Amino acid sequence: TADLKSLAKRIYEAYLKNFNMNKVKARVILSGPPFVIHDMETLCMAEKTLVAKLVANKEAEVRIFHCCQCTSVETVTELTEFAKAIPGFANLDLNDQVTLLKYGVYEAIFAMLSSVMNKDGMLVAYGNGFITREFLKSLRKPFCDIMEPKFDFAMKFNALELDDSDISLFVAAIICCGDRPGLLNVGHIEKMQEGIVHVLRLHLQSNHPDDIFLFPKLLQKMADLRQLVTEHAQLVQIIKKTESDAALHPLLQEIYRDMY
Ligand SMILES: CCO[C@H](COc1ccc(C(F)(F)F)cc1)CSc1ccc(OCC(=O)O)c(C)c1
Repeated sequence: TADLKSLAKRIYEAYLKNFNMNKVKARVILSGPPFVIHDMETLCMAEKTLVAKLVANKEAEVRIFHCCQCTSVETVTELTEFAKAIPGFANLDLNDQVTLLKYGVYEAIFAMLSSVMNKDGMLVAYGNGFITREFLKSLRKPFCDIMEPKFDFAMKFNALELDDSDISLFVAAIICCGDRPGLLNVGHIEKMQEGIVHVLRLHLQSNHPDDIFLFPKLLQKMADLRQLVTEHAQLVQIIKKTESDAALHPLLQEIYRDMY
């Protein structure tokens, strides 16, 4: 359908406009310049070059965690502007918009994070760094436990070989969940959701004719992400309570407040 075909395009264009990183841009960088962070020496070098103000000191693990949070805060802003392209989102009650973004952002973050991840590491700092998976595993607990579950999800997610046209709709569908707690107008949100999911189903059928189960596979990935986010918040809570030097950005505190 032209109406749905153009809706898919609208979403895709809002995704390209509002997110600094996309899969094509990430694969260009990852093909072959990003500074490689593989040990403590290269981490400290990268900090002096890419986040100089940060180290003009606390444990490396705490500094890394603060850099992680800065990326989240930035992606929240990107996701908030992206949400406007979703038919009906800007028409929802202002409180429902906040609730949908509150519960959706981290699911969206980890879904999109897969695009800059491969089995050896991930792009960081607006594509200018590459931190290795093994270095992250080498951090002292509990900080070494943060990223490995995200790599596990990303390797299987990337095996699906989605492109940005698919991912834009997937992220839209994540935001349009009518079963988020505290929604005022569930019925309108469900209809909004049904509309995005309908476009996603048709788009996957056209864009991925070789994989007839791709749509149900992504439905399951949405459930997987919800559990990934729940477990992530639990680890974040442990760090907040037991790491006196690891403070949470207030915007991210509110997102976690009364989540899981
Ligand atoms: C390490 C994984 O983090 C990536 C960026 O981390 C950086 C590490 C080092 C540097 C620097 F280049 F400055 F050294 C930059 C980013 C961003 S992805 C991310 C996003 C959110 C995360 O959880 C924090 C949160 O709940 O908001 C975590 C643990 C990771």
